[PDB]
Amino acid sequence: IVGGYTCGANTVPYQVSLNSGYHFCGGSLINSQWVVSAAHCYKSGIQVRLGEDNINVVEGNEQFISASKSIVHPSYNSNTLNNDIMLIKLKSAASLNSRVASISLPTSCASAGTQCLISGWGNTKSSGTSYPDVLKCLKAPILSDSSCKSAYPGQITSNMFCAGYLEGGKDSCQGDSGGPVVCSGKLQGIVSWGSGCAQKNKPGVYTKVCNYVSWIKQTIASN
Ligand SMILES: NCCc1c[nH]c2ccccc12
Ligand SMILES: [Ca+2]
Repeated sequence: IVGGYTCGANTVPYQVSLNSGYHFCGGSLINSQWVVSAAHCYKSGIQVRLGEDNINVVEGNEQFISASKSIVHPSYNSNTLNNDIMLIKLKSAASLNSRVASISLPTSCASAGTQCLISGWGNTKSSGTSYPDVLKCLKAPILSDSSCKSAYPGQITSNMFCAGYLEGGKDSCQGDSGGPVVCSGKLQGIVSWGSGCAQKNKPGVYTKVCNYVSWIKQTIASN
């Protein structure tokens, strides 16, 4: 997260870190045994880390649970990043509490102008490289479809939306991938892609979660 703020320990209780020897992506806990992330975060040997603030220090509220299975969306295209969504099932159910909690799926899509919270452990620099240990947060509005398409000609599908600031300076970044965009207590977005981070006229692009609620529910019900 570039140009954000320190969230505060366990204030984003649905935020997870995906670990394969190291943090490599964010995710969102949507029930006691399932996490939503980005399809471009797919790899084998994933351990889901819940209740994290400092990802380099065991602080006492963590739950580490290995993934039993990952399900990349059937229509995910890694070239265009269309349908950039993946489900991860935990080998055992997380113990839910005030610091490890699920986030609700949307019942409706959020409109341009809606204020949201974007979070993660990604790079905090737009040019350099610096990775924080504690969770970073950014409040950002959803941008109009037209401004999003104008920013990225030929690249925005109906399964994507832009959020952030056309002036630059505030954005998600590398390592935030797969993490949450939450608006009014609903998971509306997944950190997907962009051209660099926090660059003028290049806002972050996010997977449009409301398009996937049926697939998510249906998949969980049979897996
Ligand atoms: N807005 C951040 C989009 C993003 C995801 N992964 C990245 C890697 C490098 C640069 C940007 C990104
Ligand atoms: Ca920790």
